[PDB]
Amino acid sequence: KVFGRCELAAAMKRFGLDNYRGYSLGNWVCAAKFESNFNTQATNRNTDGSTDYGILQINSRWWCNDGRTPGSRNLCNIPCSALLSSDITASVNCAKKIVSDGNGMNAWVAWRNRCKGTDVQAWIRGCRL
Repeated sequence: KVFGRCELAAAMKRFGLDNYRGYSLGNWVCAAKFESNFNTQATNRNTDGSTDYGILQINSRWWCNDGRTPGSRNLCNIPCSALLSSDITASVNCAKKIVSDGNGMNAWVAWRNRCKGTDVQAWIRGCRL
């Protein structure tokens, strides 16, 4: 499922990401945008053999199990395929664990490189929230 900008914003708001750990909603929408382009089914393999899954591109080396990442930790306790679902609940729950791991949203390279320090409020403009 490819989310619409305001549609994703509302879903994230509903799940309680607005200002979660200090990060306003525009931050989360921006991360999703550059990580997966709002597509729940996005996958990206990394050089070390792990793969990123879903709208937030959660990595298999630590957070989920894809059965093909020797040394994976599966901290969110979920098969990676669950992050590809049209229902973003699993992704949101896992992301909440990730962002609380101590490095905040820097865990998402796209966020750090393209969202950090930008006017992230622009991402939720025009949306009824």
